[PDB]
Amino acid sequence: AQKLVFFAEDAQKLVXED
Repeated sequence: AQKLVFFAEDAQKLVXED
C-alpha cells in the first residue's frame, strides 16, 4: 500500500495508507 505520514507545527500542530 501507498503510505503517508505528516507532521507540522505552527502552537497549532497538524498531524495523515491506501
